[PDB]
Amino acid sequence: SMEQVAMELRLTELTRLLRSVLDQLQDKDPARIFAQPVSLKEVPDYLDHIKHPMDFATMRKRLEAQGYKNLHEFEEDFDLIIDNCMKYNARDTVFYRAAVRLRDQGGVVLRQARREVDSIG
Repeated sequence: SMEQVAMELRLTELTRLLRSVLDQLQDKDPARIFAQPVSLKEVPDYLDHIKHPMDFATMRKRLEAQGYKNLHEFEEDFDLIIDNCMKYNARDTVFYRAAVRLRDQGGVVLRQARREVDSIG
């Protein structure tokens, strides 16, 4: 139908906007701490601690498959990155501190993304 096409074009444009958001968030992780999944070879008990692991490569795969239907879903995944890290790692670690900086710097990006998503529809 023409409606399904129109819906598909909306999703494609949302995907375009979320790709730009993702790139901007990932720039706030210059140490690449959050770039890839926590390795289960290196942290064999990780899944005993963290039930829903997340990282930027995993988000990117979902994004390029047009797997985010709205900004809320995308934000959920970004928040898992931060929140997983802040539980697994202690406050006095470079990992925890990286997550805090990512959260703080990403807030600004996500604030305007919400306005853009609502604005453009």
